[PDB]
Amino acid sequence: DVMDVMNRLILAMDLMNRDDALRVTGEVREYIDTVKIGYPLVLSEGMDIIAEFRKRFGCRIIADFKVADIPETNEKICRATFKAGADAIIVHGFPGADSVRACLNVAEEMGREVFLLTEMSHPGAEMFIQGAADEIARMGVDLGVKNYVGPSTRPERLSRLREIIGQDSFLISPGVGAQGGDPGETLRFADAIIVGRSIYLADNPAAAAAGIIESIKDLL
Amino acid sequence: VMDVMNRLILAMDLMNRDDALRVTGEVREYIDTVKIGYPLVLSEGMDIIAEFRKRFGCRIIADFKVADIPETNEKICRATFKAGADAIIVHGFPGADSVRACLNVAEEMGREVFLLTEMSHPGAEMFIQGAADEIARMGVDLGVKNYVGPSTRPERLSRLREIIGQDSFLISPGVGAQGGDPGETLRFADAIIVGRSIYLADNPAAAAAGIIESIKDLL
Ligand SMILES: O=c1cnn([C@@H]2O[C@H](COP(=O)(O)O)[C@@H](O)[C@H]2O)c(=O)[nH]1
Ligand SMILES: O=c1cnn([C@@H]2O[C@H](COP(=O)(O)O)[C@@H](O)[C@H]2O)c(=O)[nH]1
Ligand SMILES: [Cl-]
Ligand SMILES: [Cl-]
Ligand SMILES: [Cl-]
Ligand SMILES: [Cl-]
Ligand SMILES: [Mg+2]
Ligand SMILES: [Mg+2]
Repeated sequence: DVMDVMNRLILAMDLMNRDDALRVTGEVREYIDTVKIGYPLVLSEGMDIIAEFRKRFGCRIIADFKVADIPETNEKICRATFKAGADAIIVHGFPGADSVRACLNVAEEMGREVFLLTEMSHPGAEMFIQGAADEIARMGVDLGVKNYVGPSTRPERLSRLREIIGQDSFLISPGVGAQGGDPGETLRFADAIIVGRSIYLADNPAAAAAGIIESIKDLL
Repeated sequence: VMDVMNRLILAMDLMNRDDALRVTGEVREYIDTVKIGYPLVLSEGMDIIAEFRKRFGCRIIADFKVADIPETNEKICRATFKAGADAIIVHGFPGADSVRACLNVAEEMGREVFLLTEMSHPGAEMFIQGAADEIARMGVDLGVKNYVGPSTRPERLSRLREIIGQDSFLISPGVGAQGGDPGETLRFADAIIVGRSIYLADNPAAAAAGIIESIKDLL
């Protein structure tokens, strides 16, 4: 009852040039059927980039927009994003339950999915987010959230998040490669890993993706 | 310090280009600063920012609630300033490195970062509020000079002003629709942000005029 992510690998396509983003995504298409598109690409090339990716590749689209506004604005952001063809959207939990519920309501109405970001993968996440993360996760469970994002860079924290959300929830995890998270270790807890720079900055992105997949072969 | 006409910033969150341009045009004599967010940008494209500057000459604050890792924050700020935004709103909750990433790009491109410390909606009480004073102190430590705090809790807005000092610039949303009072908010904030009370009004011009009339002794 979850999205079927090919090879447990999601491409974080954060190149800001349309031609480059299209080239690299095309090059790794045989390995990946799920692409995470964020604001670096969307603010550079427009929401029609989601359309273009759909048309060009057979890929699901997760809009990594880290939605973090008041409920009224969150609703509008989700509506615009799903209208453009995103399958799912990533939403911050730290602004509270009403802000998350606004996103869930739009997703329910529009037949799409919310991913709740609990803890983040970068060093600064330790300052405020980490201390709230278990409660944000528990809040997500109470709100009926089924999809979550947690940090590969902190295996102990990722393990705890998996415990809180349960085995049935879907968990994806960034911070793999460039930020130091290990693909295999991360897949102990996450359903899929998110990988950006390790793939898209490689001299041969296809070889990079193939290499990650070979390293996790027995987990597929 | 940014000089906001009438201490009033229009939150232009209409999602149609024609309506957004028409309504902004109707209130142009009252404002010179417009806050543009994702509702309009995701619906009409980042080119709308240059169009606002071409039509109105207004300052543009990009309310993008920037809340990613430092590397991604850098890219978001670069794309946003390339589109002609004068300033960007950044969440403090993701920590100091994420804020510093934004400050670096703003310095490079001659723009400003506004640090959002406490939000105006009820859910802000769950996690943000208890971190807000510390987020503000982090802003001070980082050399942030521009801040955003909640009209809906004037005691919290006053505390934010206390932390950042009189020299810092403070703008405040939640006025009107969310219940904040224009005059009370301006006791502590340099400028108020107003969206729906203006842009959903039967007569936006009269709405803006009315707000300004209510604070005329503060201008
Ligand atoms: O806690 C998080 C949440 N999201 N991302 C996003 O995941 C991707 C990671 O890419 P990378 O492999 O190049 O580090 C980027 O798009 C980044 O904004 C994180 O890195 N950490
Ligand atoms: O703590 C915050 C931060 N930002 N905003 C933004 O300020 C505007 C408020 O508009 P309104 O007057 O229509 O409520 C909207 O764009 C909203 O996303 C808030 O309302 N509260
Ligand atoms: Cl709201
Ligand atoms: Cl930090
Ligand atoms: Cl980073
Ligand atoms: Cl709430
Ligand atoms: Mg310079
Ligand atoms: Mg008055």
